[PDB]
Amino acid sequence: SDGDTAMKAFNDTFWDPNAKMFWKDSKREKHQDFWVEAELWELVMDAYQHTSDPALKAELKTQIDDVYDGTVAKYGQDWTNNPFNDDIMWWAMGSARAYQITGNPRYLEAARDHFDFVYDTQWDEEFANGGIWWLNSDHNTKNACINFPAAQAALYLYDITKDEHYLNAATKIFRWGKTMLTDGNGKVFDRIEIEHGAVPDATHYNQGTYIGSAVGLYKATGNAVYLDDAVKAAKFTKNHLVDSNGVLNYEGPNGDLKGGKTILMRNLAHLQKTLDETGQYPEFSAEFDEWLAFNIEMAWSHQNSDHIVDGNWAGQGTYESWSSAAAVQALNG
Ligand SMILES: CS[C@H]1O[C@H](CS[C@H]2O[C@H](CO)[C@@H](O)[C@H](O)[C@@H]2O)[C@@H](O)[C@H](O)[C@@H]1O
Repeated sequence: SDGDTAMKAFNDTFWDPNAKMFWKDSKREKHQDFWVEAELWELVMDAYQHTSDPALKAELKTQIDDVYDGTVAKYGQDWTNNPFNDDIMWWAMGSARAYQITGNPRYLEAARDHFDFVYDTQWDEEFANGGIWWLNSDHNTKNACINFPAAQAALYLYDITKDEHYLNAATKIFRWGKTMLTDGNGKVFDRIEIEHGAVPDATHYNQGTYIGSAVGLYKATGNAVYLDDAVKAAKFTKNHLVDSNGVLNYEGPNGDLKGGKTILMRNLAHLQKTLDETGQYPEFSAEFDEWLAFNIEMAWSHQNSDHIVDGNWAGQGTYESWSSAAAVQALNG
C-alpha cells in the first residue's frame, strides 16, 4: 500500500493532466525541467512495476504514454538539437524502459536513434583516453552524468535487441568510467575537465548510475567483478554521502542535485534485489537492507498531511517535484 499511496499523492500534487507534464513545484506555475521529467517518467514506470493494484496499474500505464506525449508536444520527438548529451541520454534510457513496458514502436526508435546519436558521434578516445562528452556543442568535459547513464541505456537496448553491439558499448563505456571517473573503491567523480583533470566531487545520482550499470553488467556478462564494483560504490554511499546518523544527505541548493536521491534509490534497489536473490555478500546485504529500510522510514516520518516528503530527509510551504520524488521512488523499489 505505501508505494501506491506515495505515487497517488505525488500525482495529485504534481501531475498536470492538461499539459501532460509534472509541475516543477506546488505553486503550479512552471513545468518540470526536461531532463528531470525523464526521471519522473521512470518513477511512473517504477510505480507501474511495483503496484499490485490493477486499477492504479492501468492508470500508471496510460501515464507512461501521456508523459511522453506532453514532452513531445513541448520539445519535439527529435531531441538531438538539445546541446546536453546527458539530457538526450536520460530520455533515451527512459524510452528503452517505456518500450519494454508498452511495446509501442515509437519508444524503441526513440531509444535507439538517440543512443546512437550520442554514442556514435560523442565518444572520443583522445581526451582522457575515452568517454562521452557532456555537450554536443562545446567539447570541454566528460561527465559521470552522461557516461554511466549511457552504459545503462546500452544495457537496456542489449536486453531488448540481443545485439552484442550494445553490450560491447556498455562494457567499453563502463571500463573507461571506472578507470577515469572513480577512485577504484567506489567513489564516483563528477567529471574530467579538459586542461584541468578530474573533479572528484561525488553525488547521489552518479553513485546511482554507476551502481546500476555495474549491476546490469554483472547480470549480462556473468563477471563477478562488476558486482564487486557495485558493492564498493554502495558502501561508499552509505558511509560517505550520509549525515552523522546515516541518513542520505541533502545536496541543495543546486536544483539538479536536490532530487538526486531519486536516481540513487532507483539503482540501490537493483543492487538490493541482486544481493538478496544471489546470496552474494550476505553480511553486507543484511547491513545494506537494514540501512535502506531505516532511510525510508526516516524520510516518510517527515511526510506532510498530503503524504508528500521534502527531499531534506533529516527535516520538515512549497514542495518541489524533484526533491519530493525520492521518497516516492524509495517505496516503489
Ligand atoms: C546540469 S549537469 C552539471 O551540473 C551538475 C551539478 S554541478 C554541482 O555539483 C558538482 C558535484 O558536486 C560540483 O562539482 C559543482 O561544483 C556543483 O556544485 C554536475 O553533477 C554535472 O556533472 C554537470 O556539471
